[PDB]
Parts: sequence; C-alpha cells; structure tokens
Amino acid sequence: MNIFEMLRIDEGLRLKIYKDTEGYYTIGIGHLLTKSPSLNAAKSELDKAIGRNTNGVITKDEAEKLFNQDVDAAVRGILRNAKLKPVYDSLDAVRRAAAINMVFQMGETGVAGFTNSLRMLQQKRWDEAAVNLAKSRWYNQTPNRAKRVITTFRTGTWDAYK
Ligand SMILES: [Cl-]
Ligand SMILES: [Cl-]
Repeated sequence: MNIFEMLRIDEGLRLKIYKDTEGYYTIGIGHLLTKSPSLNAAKSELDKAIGRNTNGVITKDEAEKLFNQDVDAAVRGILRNAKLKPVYDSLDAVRRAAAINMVFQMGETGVAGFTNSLRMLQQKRWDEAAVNLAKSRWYNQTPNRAKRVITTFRTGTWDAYK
C-alpha cells in the first residue's frame, strides 16, 4: 500500500465531470475543478488542466496524470508550510501518507487549522489525536473516509485499507 493506492481507494476514479461530496465539480481521482456552480466554468477549467478540448470527458492516462500532479503538489504544499512541515518530518512513513491524504482532501490551509491534533501527532499521542481529529466537520461529513485516515494515524499500519 502507498499514498497513490490509498487515495485511489478513498477518491475513486470517474472519467466524466461529477459533483463531489460537497457539490463541487470534480473529475478523475478527486481533482477538484472549480467551486463555481457553473458547469461551463468546470469544462473550461478542465480544457485548461488537460490542454485540449475535452467536452467533459478524459481518458484514464489523463486522469492519472492529474493525480500524479496533485499528489506531488500536496507533498510540496506540506513541505513549504511552516505549521505542517515540522509535523510531517516527525512522522513515520505510513502516518506521513495519512497527512498527505488530509491535505489532498482539504488543502493545506484546512489541515493547518487542526492545531490541537497537529500538536498531539507531533508528540506521538496517537489515541488522543484520533479522538481530537474526530471532533470536526470533516469527520461528520465524510465519516467512513475520515475513520480510515484516523485509524492510520492511530495505528501506523495500512489495516483500515486492507
Ligand atoms: Cl491543473
Ligand atoms: Cl466517507
């Protein structure tokens, strides 16, 4: 298991524009296109993301290319963030995958708002971080996915994904 396989399980793959759990136009493997309610604004972000006239449909290769870029950008976002970087550097490799999953889902500003959980993760107080992470809109909106990520932070294993 690795971050790519983890996020493919949590995000799925759709080759045609769709609306994510929040109602936002999305394509591929969780590639958010726009928060705007306009489907034409989404298609136009799609053509620009891909470099051709898609008409709202992409192939598997293109979905995988977006995915690769997004994972890369989440990693680099973590490493440039003053709050996130010290936390990420303190973690083992499995639990690093969980941090990237959160950032991928909610952006770096989002995760950097989990101040209390971050501190408990840094101190390696796993059970206490799991409890604090669960007290969140994120957990209440997407509990199944949130539990998978929380368990990964809690145990340091891929069990929730196996
Ligand atoms: Cl892009
Ligand atoms: Cl979920």
